[PDB]
Amino acid sequence: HMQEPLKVAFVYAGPVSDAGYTYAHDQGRLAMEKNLGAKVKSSYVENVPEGADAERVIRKLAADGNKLIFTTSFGFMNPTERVAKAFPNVVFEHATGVKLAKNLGVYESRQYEGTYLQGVLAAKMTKTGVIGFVGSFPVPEVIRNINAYTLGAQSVNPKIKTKVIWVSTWYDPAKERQAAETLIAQGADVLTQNTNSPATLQVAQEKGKYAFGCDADMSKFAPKAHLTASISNWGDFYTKTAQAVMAGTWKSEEVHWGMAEGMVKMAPLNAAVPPDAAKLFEEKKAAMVSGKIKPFQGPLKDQSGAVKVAAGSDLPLASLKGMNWYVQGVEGTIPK
Ligand SMILES: Nc1nc2[nH]cnc2c(=O)[nH]1
Ligand code: EMC
Repeated sequence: HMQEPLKVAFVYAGPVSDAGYTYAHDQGRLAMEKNLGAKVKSSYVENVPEGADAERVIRKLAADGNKLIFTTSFGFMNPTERVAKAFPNVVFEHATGVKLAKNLGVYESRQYEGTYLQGVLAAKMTKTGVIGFVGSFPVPEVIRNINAYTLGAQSVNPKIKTKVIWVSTWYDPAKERQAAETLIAQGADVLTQNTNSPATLQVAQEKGKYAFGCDADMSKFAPKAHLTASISNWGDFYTKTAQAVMAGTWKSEEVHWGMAEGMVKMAPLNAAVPPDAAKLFEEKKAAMVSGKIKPFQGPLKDQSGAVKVAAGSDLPLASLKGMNWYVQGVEGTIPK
């Protein structure tokens, strides 16, 4: 019945005060601490850059006696794989990665389920017929979200166009704000983002447009603009993983949880959403949870007109994992 506390560390690419992505991972850590109490001792490091700095931070946490380390950014993938080889008695969990080892697992959300529902609402609320996406880097997570936003919108209005702008960072509130201003200048009036700040929401509110929270309810930053949010609940996953390491049941695997598992939840609808739109949103949400609809159910074509998925089929897990193609109706912004 007696066992020393499990030392668990979290490595963040951003600040806990982003009120988005890192905030939600850190709420997951705090949920793990509440659920497991004295059986776990957690620590975290914020604002860890990619490459040599990340490797040095992850090594130091492994050297300090942490037995379970979560690296919560795509950009920590190669540093995590190198430190895992050097620390074969430490369990490593890497968010959104594709590299596994005996002591390295990977985990991610199916947030694109929520992004699909956002696109349904964006189609109902847009006046220009142009929706906007602030992207970080063209990795499969982000391209799945761009496509899911577009397909969700197209389920309501097949003529919808999605304009994408890239900021080449996950988190920079000044760059995110400039990117949101550019999308609105180029005719987008309902915005979503894969970056980590509420900057896009604040710009939407200032310009009288709409946007969506990402990873947390961001309505306090922009009560008029915030239609809803795709909330990320990491707490149950972090709890289960820490429990597995303590109990000796942990094994390397690829974990993907969505709305059915409670990792992805939608915030309440803005009062501006009319009853016809709200009703459709609740019906599609129920269908998403039950698996009666899937964001990448066929038929799908890419932007060259190639068939990716036939009607009555679903996109295979391999194509989801490596997604680097766009559906018809996705375009870039004019640069400068
Ligand atoms: N959404 C998202 N935000 C991040 N911020 C830093 N790394 C990531 C990542 O992998 N995904
Ligand atoms: C739109 C993906 Hg946070």
